[PDB]
Amino acid sequence: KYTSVCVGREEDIRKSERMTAVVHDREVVIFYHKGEYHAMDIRCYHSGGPLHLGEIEDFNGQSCIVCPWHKYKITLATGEGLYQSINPKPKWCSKGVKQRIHTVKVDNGNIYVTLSKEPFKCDSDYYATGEFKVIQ
Ligand code: FES
Repeated sequence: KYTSVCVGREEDIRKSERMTAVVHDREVVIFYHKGEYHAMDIRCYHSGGPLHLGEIEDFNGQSCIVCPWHKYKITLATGEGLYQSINPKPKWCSKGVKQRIHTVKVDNGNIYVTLSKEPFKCDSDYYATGEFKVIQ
């Protein structure tokens, strides 16, 4: 189950700058930002919050989705949890890929999503499949 699902129209996403889709039983959010498309698992790796309801902002020169529940910052391009480490000048830090990023292509003004296999495991996978509870 790893080839293109057409998730909709280029025109339909440019307006709102985000849309959700179900791709081979995996629910994803697609963001269109600064002329680029980014797809990831819809439920936040931290506790399962609705990333499609978060705000997009730049931190350390990287575009991030901010989960609306506990304001975790996830890079659009790599699914990295980002934070500043402060010693009571703040420095930006990562814990690697937390949020599974899928592949997006446009062709003929259609948005196509392909589920990713890389990396082998993401913290968001727990909230992406089967039996779970979500915590706010
Ligand atoms: S569930 Fe997203 S930051 Fe806690």
